[PDB]
Amino acid sequence: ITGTSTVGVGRGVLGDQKNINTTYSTYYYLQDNTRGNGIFTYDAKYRTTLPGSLWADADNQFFASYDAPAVDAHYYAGVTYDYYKNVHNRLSYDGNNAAIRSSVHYSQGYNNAFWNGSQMVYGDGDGQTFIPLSGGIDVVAHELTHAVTDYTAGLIYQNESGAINEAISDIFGTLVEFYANKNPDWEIGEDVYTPGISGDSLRSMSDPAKYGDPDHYSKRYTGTQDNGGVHINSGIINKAAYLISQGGTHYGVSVVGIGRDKLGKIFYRALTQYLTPTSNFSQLRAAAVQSATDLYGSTSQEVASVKQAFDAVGVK
Ligand SMILES: [Ca+2]
Ligand SMILES: [Ca+2]
Ligand SMILES: [Ca+2]
Ligand SMILES: [Ca+2]
Ligand SMILES: [Zn+2]
Repeated sequence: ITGTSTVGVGRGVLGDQKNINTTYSTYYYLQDNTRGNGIFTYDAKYRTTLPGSLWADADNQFFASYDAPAVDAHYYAGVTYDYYKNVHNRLSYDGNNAAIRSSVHYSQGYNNAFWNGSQMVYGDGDGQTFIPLSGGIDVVAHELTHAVTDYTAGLIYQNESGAINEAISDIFGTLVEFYANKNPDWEIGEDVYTPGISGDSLRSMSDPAKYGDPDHYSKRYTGTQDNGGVHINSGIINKAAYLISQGGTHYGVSVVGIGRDKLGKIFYRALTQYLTPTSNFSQLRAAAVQSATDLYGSTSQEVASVKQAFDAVGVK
């Protein structure tokens, strides 16, 4: 909408106070004019018609319980925007400052969030398995990263290219988490998962096996469920990514960690310059080695660490 940029205040899903960029025109809308061609957040009002209505508030204060998922979807989209712009010089998900649109209050007791080709969509959870999913910055950035992938490599959402697609989202989801520096970890979804149980999550990058996911190629899932295991076999790549960043010894193979920023630069370069819609795991390894070469040189520690990491997860 047309109006004037203002700054509202509210509380997110976890009860934390934050400022948000809004737009005034009779009401105050969740429309952030400070990033690209705008960040826009919508109310799906418990239904599944999208995007729903642009979020409007009478007083620019967003402390109602119903407000909290909107507050975080809006805020964490901006954090994710900032990550990609400041760290990777990428302007929004298409690289040309496309408007980032999100809808919250999607459906009833909906235990999931997703990018639907055009926008972000967040359920409120059923309150047992999940609370509103926009509460999790890694969830927000994971899903926004699918838009980035769709506009770059375009990894098909099935089998190995699909699992790479998933891993890429968990990797940058995690790096955004660290970027914001609020209780960062290498697990996914912990902030909005099972409010009655502490210490768990949907997935773990550092030990995928903690939630039944493979951490080696020889353990990969090869059935037809989950589009050929995209959220399962992602563990193998996530493991490799963890090892490149933090290092360790996995099934006897030692990896010297190079840190998150370099992991981020190598995988960003791989995603945007070498990967393709049908890339398999072995092709990901080569893209990663080639990217670290570009960035650090053939003889760098960095290149060596990348090869060690993929060796460690059985990917040649
Ligand atoms: Ca209000
Ligand atoms: Ca965390
Ligand atoms: Ca996390
Ligand atoms: Ca939990
Ligand atoms: Zn995903």
